[PDB]
Amino acid sequence: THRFVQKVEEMVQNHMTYSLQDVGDANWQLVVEEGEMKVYRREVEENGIVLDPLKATHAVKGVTGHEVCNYFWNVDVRNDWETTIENFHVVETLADNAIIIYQTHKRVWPASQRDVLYLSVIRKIPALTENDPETWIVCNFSVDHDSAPLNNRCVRAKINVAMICQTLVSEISRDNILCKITYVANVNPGGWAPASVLRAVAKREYPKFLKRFTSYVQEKTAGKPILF
Ligand SMILES: CC(C)(C)c1cc(-c2ccc(S(=O)(=O)CCO)cc2)cc([C@@H]2C[C@@H]2c2ccccn2)c1
Repeated sequence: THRFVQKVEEMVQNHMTYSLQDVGDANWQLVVEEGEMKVYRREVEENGIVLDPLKATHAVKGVTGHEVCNYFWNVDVRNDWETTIENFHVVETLADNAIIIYQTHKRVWPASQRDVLYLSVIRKIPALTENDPETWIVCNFSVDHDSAPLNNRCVRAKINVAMICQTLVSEISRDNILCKITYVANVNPGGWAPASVLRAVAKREYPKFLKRFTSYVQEKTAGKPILF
């Protein structure tokens, strides 16, 4: 019971209430569709800066949500799949399922480099009823911290990202399992950046990040006991 338990609970529950809802919803603009993966955005600017909420859904054969979330959360494999960061440092271990991370992102010309400081928590949400599936969720959201590094080259972004996973099973085989992912990211670039750049990056890099990440999960897990 670290100092962030109540805030974690609130971020997680807002995701379970809002992020999981189907989008039908003309609010969401469907931007990219490649097979199982659908990527939506809303066009939002605050103080002239692009904030466009991003939401993707995906269906990945042969993995569970527990697996997907472990791989997304576990800093030990962070460097194998991650293509967006130059460095990260674990600032603080809060619990066996919660840490605070500092990371610097690769520069995207011509915007300044960004850094981010966030709490990352992995959580299992038991089936609400015996009909409903259980859910595994990772939430990454920005927090303040006294041991925040000094990085004069970087503008501080703020993020609220969730990777939310439900598992369908049709002796259980990988052939028989399907992980349904909803992934959401609300990123505040934290100072001026060209609108066109942020939008092209999002539109090109989110589908790649997600197909790449999930392909890595399928690969790391294939022919290994199923961790439900
Ligand atoms: C533009 C866009 C795609 C919405 C964006 C997305 C991310 C982002 C953040 C976190 C995650 S994660 O899923 O929590 C995995 C651990 O990192 C994935 C992606 C970061 C930026 C950084 C703000 C900085 C930035 C600023 C200017 C140009 C390029 N990049 C911009």
